[PDB]
Amino acid sequence: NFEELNSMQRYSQFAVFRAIPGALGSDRAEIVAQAQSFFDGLETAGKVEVRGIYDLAGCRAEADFMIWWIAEEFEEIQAAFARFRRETVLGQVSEVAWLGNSLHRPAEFNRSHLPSFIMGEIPGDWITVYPFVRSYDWYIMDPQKRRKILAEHGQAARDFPDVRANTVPAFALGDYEYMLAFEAPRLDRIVDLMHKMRYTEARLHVREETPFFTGRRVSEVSELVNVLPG
Amino acid sequence: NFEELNSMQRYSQFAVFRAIPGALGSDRAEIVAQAQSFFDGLETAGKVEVRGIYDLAGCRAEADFMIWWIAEEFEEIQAAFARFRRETVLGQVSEVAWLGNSLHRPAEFNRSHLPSFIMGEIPGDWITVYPFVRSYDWYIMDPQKRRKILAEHGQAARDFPDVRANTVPAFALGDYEYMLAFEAPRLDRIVDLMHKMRYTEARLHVREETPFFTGRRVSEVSELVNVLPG
Amino acid sequence: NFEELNSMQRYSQFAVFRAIPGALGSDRAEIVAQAQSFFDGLETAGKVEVRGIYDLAGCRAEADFMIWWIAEEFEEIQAAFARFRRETVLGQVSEVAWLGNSLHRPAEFNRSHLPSFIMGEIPGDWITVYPFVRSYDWYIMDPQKRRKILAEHGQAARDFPDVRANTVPAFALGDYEYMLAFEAPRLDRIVDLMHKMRYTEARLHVREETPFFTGRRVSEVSELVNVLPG
Amino acid sequence: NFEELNSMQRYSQFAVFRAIPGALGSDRAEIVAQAQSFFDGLETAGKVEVRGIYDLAGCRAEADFMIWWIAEEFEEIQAAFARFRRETVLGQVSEVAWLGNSLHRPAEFNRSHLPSFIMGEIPGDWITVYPFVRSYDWYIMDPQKRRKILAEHGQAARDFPDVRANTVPAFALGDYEYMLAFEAPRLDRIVDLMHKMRYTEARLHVREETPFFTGRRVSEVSELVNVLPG
Amino acid sequence: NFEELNSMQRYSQFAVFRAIPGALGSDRAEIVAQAQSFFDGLETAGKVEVRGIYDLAGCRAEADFMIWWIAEEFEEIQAAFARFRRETVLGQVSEVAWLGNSLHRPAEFNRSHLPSFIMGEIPGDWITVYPFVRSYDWYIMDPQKRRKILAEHGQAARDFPDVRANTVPAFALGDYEYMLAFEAPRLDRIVDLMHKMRYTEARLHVREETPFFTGRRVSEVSELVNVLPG
Ligand code: FEC
Ligand code: FEC
Ligand code: FEC
Ligand code: FEC
Ligand code: FEC
Repeated sequence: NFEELNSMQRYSQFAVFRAIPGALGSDRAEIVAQAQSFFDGLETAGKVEVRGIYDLAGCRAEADFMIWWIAEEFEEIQAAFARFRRETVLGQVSEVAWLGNSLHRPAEFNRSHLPSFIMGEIPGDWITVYPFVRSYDWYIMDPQKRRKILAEHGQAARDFPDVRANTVPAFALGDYEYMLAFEAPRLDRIVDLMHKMRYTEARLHVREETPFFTGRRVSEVSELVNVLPG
Repeated sequence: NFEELNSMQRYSQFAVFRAIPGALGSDRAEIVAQAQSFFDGLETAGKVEVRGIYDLAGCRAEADFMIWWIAEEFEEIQAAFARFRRETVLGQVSEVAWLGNSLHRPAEFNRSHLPSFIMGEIPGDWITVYPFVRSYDWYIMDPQKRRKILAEHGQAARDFPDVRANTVPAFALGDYEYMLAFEAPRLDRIVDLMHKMRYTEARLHVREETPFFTGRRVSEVSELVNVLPG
Repeated sequence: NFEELNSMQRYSQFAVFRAIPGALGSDRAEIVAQAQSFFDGLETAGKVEVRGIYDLAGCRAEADFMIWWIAEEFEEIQAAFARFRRETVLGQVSEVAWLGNSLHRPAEFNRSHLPSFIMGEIPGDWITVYPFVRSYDWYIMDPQKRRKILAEHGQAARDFPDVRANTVPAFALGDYEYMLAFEAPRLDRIVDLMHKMRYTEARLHVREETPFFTGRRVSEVSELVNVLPG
Repeated sequence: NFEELNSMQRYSQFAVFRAIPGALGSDRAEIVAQAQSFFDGLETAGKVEVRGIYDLAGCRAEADFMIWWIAEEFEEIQAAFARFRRETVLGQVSEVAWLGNSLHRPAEFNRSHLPSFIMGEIPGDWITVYPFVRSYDWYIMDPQKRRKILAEHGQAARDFPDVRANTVPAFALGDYEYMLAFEAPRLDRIVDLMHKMRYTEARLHVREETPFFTGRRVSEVSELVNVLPG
Repeated sequence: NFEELNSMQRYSQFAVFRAIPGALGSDRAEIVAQAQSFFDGLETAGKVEVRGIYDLAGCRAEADFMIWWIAEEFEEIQAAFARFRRETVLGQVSEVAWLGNSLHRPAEFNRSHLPSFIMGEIPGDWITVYPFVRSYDWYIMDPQKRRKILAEHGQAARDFPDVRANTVPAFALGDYEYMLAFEAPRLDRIVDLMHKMRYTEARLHVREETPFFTGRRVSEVSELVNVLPG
């Protein structure tokens, strides 16, 4: 099944939204009821798996919450994404802020490196996601040297096994090359990990890694809706 | 044929639009029939060729659908684009997000390399479109050096003959040097072509290649109007 | 007369406007008349010369049409510019998208390179306008090296005598160094010229050259107002 | 006690807000009371410490005031932030401009350097806040060279002991690597510190340090509320 | 007195506003009366010196007029800037586009160089304003090499004594290092000065110098308010 985990087809999308001030109002029970119904429908249809919903309040301006859903076919995420904005009031009073799309593929050298979500691990309580673009010369570099740099890079994170990684290619799914998501039970551990990873030779082959989206996984839509601005 | 295909004048435009939340309303039957009537007119007139309409739902924020159409004269694309915005409710309740214009020309060295749309090939079910800007030294470079880089570049895509390429100059038709479009029966094949094309010396002569637009070709206007947000 | 031309004082402005969807409507005859009446008063006063009005439909998002007008003193352009927005409906229902200002000066080495509008040449049916910023090391370069670079640059355009050039300084009149406009009877002639001009050593001393505005010169106001979105 | 401060966990957020014209109005006695009462709540709950509220009028377009508050847990900053926008009129008539989050950590080589707020010092009357991002080769630089570079960096600031420094890591809490705040009783001593600090080898390892936020600490909510635009 | 001129403390701000179409209207007589009254109160108060009001119509999109005022303390500019926005109808129907703040300081090597406003010279009828940022290596450069580079810089400007300079530090007051303003009786003399300064070695140590704001000093508020779009 290790071969099946590498040959698996899974599209992953991070859908970031911002709240429109003055749109939600103070009465939100129907919005909550209609929204939880939509997600109940996704779950029983068995096609789009919602890994988490995250309260992004306080991370950045122009972003409030985010959905992380996965599916075998991208056209499934298109329809769920479209139906959310079209047939739910929460989707009609939310603006789309940023979309991070990716597709699982095996690693170039160490095929034991698999995304946390590919392996069915339990999602972390805290998350940070952001895109990634490598240097222009990265992929044509001597494969022996690139393999050496990626080994020092994996070895530099040995002290953070509580932080689960998700590196997923994103070519042609947007303006980026990879899509990154890191889950942990505590935010301060993610911060510490990013700091340590700066001490690697791979940092000399980086072109872009913004924007960042950092938030807490909520247990149910009501926990998130009731927080948003009015 | 290959000389007349190289010599023919064809302009090509990718018209990307963004839905205005709240403008479409829930009753769209008349809006669909009117839009279909507009496209049927273009066909019978036989001046502007619509290669495809694409649902971009979930690709990026601030974009929803796209029109790809072609004409021998550019002012006929101007008139169809302006008429679409002016005389159809769909175009009235849509916002222009981005325009990618190009004009067909023969390749520098290999004159058997022609866009898939120039060769009359059936359009693919999935598409990614993005503009392109080479490095400043690309064209003044030793011509035989460029020749060699483009040949290796071409060989790196030998295993993706199901992905059909459209590389069209765009000088002075916008902010870009080339308009790129790649169509295929499956989206995953485009992601993997882009990933493979990173292993080329030509990646050292790239200045810009965003924004990306990726979507699914719809069989009819109605299929698209229905997924858009109200 | 030749040194008389190099000594002239002329300011040139490209005023690009963007239509406000929903602000115009379908009864545009009076709007067209007040607009025509305004441009008649300018020519009557004989201080501001309108070289052409241009339909940019389909060129880029957030731009619809452009005015090119010239005057000996810049304050006369400010007046015509502010009166157009203040005292004509077409100006009250349009947004300023971009302004490109310049002031004619003689060339550094070749005093017989003069802008087309300074030579009084008939304006072209198709135009492309964009700003220009040279590399930081351009002007402190050896004058003889820079002189040779400009001479080879000029020679690369020998085969496009139907494309007339306006290369005008713009220092301190905005964010750029030069303002460029290229007039031709056919758009493809402008595209082919720019592609050819890439094969010059002058491309290694370039810092900026966007945004581009390309369009067709209209015979009369009505021709433009009837294309815009209602 | 320095060992206990280094090991302290403290989250810090700068919440920059911009006023909405025509939203606040002329009568504000009730907004200042509801607002003053909100901050009174945080005081009792003893979870979120407001280090200062700053009047940013005149610093930059699209920013008017700022809140600097600290919490042991970032979830507490999330709730406080979300409650302000949701449960006070001041937060409902303002929009979020920019957010600067950080987490206090011990320094690399000199463990006696601690943020001025970790030291419990008194907030300066004037402040400048801005993010920071080092060069890509900074942390993988030979540690002795970095130690020395930061030593010179420290000696170069001996002239300004009256400006208190807060340098806090910000990895994964946004688009930046560090969050910087500099507190002083006079604004001009901050300006001179930035000017003097330009003369350091550290400046050769900088990638980004904008946007800046500079303003005056207010002694109570009323005075800030009353300078804002109606 | 020159030593007092180098030791004098003076804050300078360029406050750029943007008219709101539809917000001014036609009957602007009480508007101008109220704005002239506010500026007259400023002169009587004697703390904030208005150096000029500038008509920026036609320079750039999204900018219409500019105020240049000076004060010994920056708190007094905050007060007038806020009071203008909050209490004068003009400030209420204008948007803040950009703010340029600086603080007068002595020159590094030649203390005879002083801004034109610090010496009390009559303001010029035309102006160009823009921020400036030097290269990262500029201040750590060998002082004698920077002394020589600045001396040649100054000598390049000798052909333009009619163009008066105001180069003022802007560290910590925004996103820039210097705030530049050049006043002259003719606009074409400002363009020719910029063009000539390009022939200097200091140009190899530049990072940012945009945006520009170029306009005409008006005699009285009335002269400007009548130009604005309704
Ligand atoms: C964080 C973070 C970034 C982005 C920040 C940065 O650039 O430092 C980051 C960047 C990337 C990027 C691109 C890739 C894509 C590969 C490439 O071709 O560039 C990429 C891919 C890989 N990462 Fe990665 N990462 N990464 C971790 C976290 C981060 N990683 C942690 C933790 C571990 C260690 C734990 C684990 O293996 O599960 C780890 C290891 C790997 C391995 C396997 C290592 C091995 O071969 O031994 C592969 C493959
Ligand atoms: C994808 C993709 C990109 C953008 C990504 C990248 O930059 O790597 C991409 C980039 C460019 C760019 C610019 C140009 C413009 C020419 C230049 O001066 O740069 C450009 C133009 C050409 N491409 Fe290109 N491409 N490209 C393919 C797909 C992609 N291509 C595939 C597939 C094939 C192979 C199959 C085909 O012939 O159709 C292929 C080959 C060519 C040939 C013919 C080479 C030959 O002599 O063999 C020419 C000419
Ligand atoms: C197109 C185009 C650009 C921008 C695109 C590019 O960078 O390739 C372009 C860029 C620039 C720029 C800056 C300048 C300003 C000079 C400098 O100091 O940078 C600038 C100025 C000059 N151009 Fe220029 N151009 N340019 C033509 C078209 C383009 N030109 C064509 C055509 C001809 C030849 C036809 C004619 O003169 O009628 C031509 C010749 C000149 C001459 C005369 C040289 C001579 O022959 O000795 C001068 C001076
Ligand atoms: C202002 C300013 C900047 C941003 C501008 C710049 O780039 O110059 C600035 C930049 C940074 C940055 C990143 C860091 C993060 C460390 C690193 O890995 O880069 C960073 C961190 C440190 N700074 Fe820093 N600064 N800084 C001061 C003010 C500024 N500082 C003043 C004042 C003093 C001296 C007074 C004091 O706080 O005790 C001072 C000293 C330190 C020390 C302790 C020095 C020592 O070991 O000798 C550390 C650690
Ligand atoms: C215009 C213009 C720019 C921006 C364009 C450019 O980058 O070339 C411009 C750029 C800068 C910049 C930064 C600084 C800040 C100092 C530094 O470290 O960069 C800066 C500061 C100085 N400027 Fe400057 N300028 N500048 C003039 C106009 C311009 N200047 C004119 C005119 C004169 C001629 C003096 C006169 O008024 O009598 C002149 C001379 C000086 C002197 C005096 C040097 C001396 O000792 O001889 C100092 C100090």
